Amino acid sequence: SEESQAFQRQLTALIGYDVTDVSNVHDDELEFTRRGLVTPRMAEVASRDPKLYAMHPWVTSKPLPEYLWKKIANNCIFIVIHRSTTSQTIKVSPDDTPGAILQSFFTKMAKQDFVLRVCGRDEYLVGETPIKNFQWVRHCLKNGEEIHVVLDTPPDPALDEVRKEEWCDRKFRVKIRGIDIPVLPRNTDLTVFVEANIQHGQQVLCQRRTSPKPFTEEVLWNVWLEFSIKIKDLPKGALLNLQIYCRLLYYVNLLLIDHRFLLRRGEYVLHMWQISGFNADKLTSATNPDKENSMSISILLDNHPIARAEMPNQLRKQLEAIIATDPLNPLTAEDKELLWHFRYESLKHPKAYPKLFSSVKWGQQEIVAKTYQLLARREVWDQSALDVGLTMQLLDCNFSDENVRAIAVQKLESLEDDDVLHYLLQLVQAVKFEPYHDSALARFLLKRGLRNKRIGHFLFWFLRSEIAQSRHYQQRFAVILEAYLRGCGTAMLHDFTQQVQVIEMLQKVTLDIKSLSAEKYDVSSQVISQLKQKLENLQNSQLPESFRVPYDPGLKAGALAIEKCKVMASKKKPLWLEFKCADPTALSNETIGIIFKHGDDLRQDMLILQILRIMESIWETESLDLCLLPYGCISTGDKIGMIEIVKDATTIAKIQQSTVGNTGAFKDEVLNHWLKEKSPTEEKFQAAVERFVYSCAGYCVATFVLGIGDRHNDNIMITETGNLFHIDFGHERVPFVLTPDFLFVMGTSGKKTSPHFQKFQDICVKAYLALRHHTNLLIILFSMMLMTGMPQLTSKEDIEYIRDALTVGKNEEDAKKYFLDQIEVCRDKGWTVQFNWFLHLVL
Ligand SMILES: CC(=O)Nc1nc2ccc(-c3cccnc3)cc2s1
Repeated sequence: SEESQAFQRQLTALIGYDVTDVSNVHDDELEFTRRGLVTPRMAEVASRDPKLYAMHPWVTSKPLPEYLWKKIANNCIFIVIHRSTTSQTIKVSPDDTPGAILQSFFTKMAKQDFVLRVCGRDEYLVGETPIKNFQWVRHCLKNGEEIHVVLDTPPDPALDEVRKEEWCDRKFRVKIRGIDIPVLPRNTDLTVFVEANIQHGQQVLCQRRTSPKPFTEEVLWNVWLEFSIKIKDLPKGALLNLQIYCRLLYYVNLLLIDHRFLLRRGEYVLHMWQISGFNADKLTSATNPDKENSMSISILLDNHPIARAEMPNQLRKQLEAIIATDPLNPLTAEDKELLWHFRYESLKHPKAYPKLFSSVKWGQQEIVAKTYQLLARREVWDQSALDVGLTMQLLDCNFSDENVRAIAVQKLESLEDDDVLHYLLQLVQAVKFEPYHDSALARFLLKRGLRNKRIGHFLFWFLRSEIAQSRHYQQRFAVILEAYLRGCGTAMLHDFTQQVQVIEMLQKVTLDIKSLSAEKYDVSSQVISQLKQKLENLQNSQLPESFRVPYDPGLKAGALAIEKCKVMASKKKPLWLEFKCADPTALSNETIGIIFKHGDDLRQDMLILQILRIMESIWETESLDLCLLPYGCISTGDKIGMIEIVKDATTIAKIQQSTVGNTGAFKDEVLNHWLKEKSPTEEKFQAAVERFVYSCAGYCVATFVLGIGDRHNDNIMITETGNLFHIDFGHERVPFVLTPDFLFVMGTSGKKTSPHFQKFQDICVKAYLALRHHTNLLIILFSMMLMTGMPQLTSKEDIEYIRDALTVGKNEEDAKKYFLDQIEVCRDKGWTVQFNWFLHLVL
């Protein structure tokens, strides 16, 4: 039984999709995968320290930066400790441990075991880490902030308790019987044929078509298409890709070799995906669950089992020329056969791996074997330092082989929870490229999620995000998610439960409000009024008393501050919500401010924000800080999600509107005035000016490399302390935004120089040449971003932007100049591109 199912109904409302359902399946791959993950799960559930799991200490092993050592002028750090409005300050060494620090306290007070939680967060300072390595601590230092801690007792591991569990040499050929659609598109008489590709990691190996026929709602061919590929030549994870043209309207896929290593036999009636108008949605083994409206195709398979010399000088240089080449530079036939003939020489350079493994004729049995023999002698790979860029490329859509991919996942095992979180989003998106539902990478995510509540928490939302918004992959992900929830342990099952209730109630309210204000620039009296009452109505006897904040799980949100909630003034009508801090030990009475928005796809934003963090940590490796401000954002459902409200901030546009705010007259001098009146001292002003030169610069480089640099004033923001930040990534040109008003804060005006500009240029160019040290990583991330998170993208030119941006294949000198010019374009255009948004109101 009875409470195996109530549970299962619980798991289904948390997941947001029913995995036990089998209405959309033509084999048993998902259920097998549900069976398959019990053990990896139970393994990690069995092997985890109950205590440390309950306290999820957030820790890093990275060096403390130069800029944060400069924040410690005494080899000594302050830490206020409280019990019940009684508290003392302790002078502590950066290398002191929480345990050790508890020795130095027990003396001071009194003349059994407790723990150091952070005042106002479900965060802890525990475990054998020197405090200098707890993330909360580094964050306090960076922002000029006092470390406040309360002395309470551990959380009880019982609360995590997991519920106990209860469970031939023939050429290949394929019979096209035909297609069926209840209702035809456009309606005139065009032309229709079927295309049947045998694919492997986007390599097309062989291809046959049918004779075309007129597009009638039922078309019949009854033809064998004989490929030349031999059955024995077919490689695991090969896809029979079936497509319809009249041109490309529909596609569906079928794994020729199933999760048991059996050739696929029998009749099939696949409901096909319809195009819109390259992209990860094109790869899915899933069929369209919409049986009533979708085009469908009918087929038959009936075809069983299966599971040196010294290299000369001037070719070495061609080989090396190739290996050095970036991830997006294409390989020639010539290239590919070079790599292959010298596969053993290539095997020594881990950088060569992606290129080498795409010089493999995967449609030849013998070659694969030699390739598997090649993988056997994996000494140099196993031993190399972990390179994420390189690891990630082997997980992209170019690699379908399970053992190539698995060595990449081998290298990720050595990542610490700190780095998993950096790449988690991108690793979840890369499940989309796995031929099978059960994969080394899917198990890795599972395993790293269960090991650590912070990874588990984000794993839940990231996966739920995709389940709710993609039919192409909701089945797969729903299976991985189910597997997570069965090991995460009852505390969390209750946490997630609270969270789902909240963000479903609030989405109702978000959408009901959009209804009332048609568009009409003004947000009405009646409008805000109805907001309040709905919120009053929800708080009254339904909403959870409290809940974790999805984009920062340390924070527990209390009641809604109904007075402060409102509707924002966009064409979309996002909610502005503020909640009380549910933690009574909180250092403040400062509300938690969340924004709910429907209208842009928030997955794009998540992805962009996450590259931003990556770019921040890349800057940590050269002791740089550009004070980026990647606010929280969790994509929750269909074109909808939540956003972190940054406190004490306004729009550039609005600082322009204050003094002028005309129809578009922009003034050079206002930004600097705004800061002064929002700086009490004149010291804190120059700090704002400082913060701004870094934040401006950071956002100039980042935004440019990503090609999201021509933005409007309104979608750029500044905090009252100089911290600048772009928002709204969902949504004559300019490379980036360095307007005359930014420039005026840098003591400069329409072609001259000055100290703070000399600084700005110094940082940009450094920031720039740095990111280029990580070219391959960024290229891989961006290219993955597009394929898994955008519309349809040109599998050359949309993607090929960034490599021209990072000015690939260039000496440092050139590239610095290249950037400097870009600044000079924004100096030439001044306000002109800014100006131009409006003017087109009628264009
Ligand atoms: C005080 C205040 O209004 N702060 C704000 N912070 C943010 C951060 C992000 C976004 C945002 C909104 C939509 C899409 N993307 C980001 C809006 C605000 S308002």
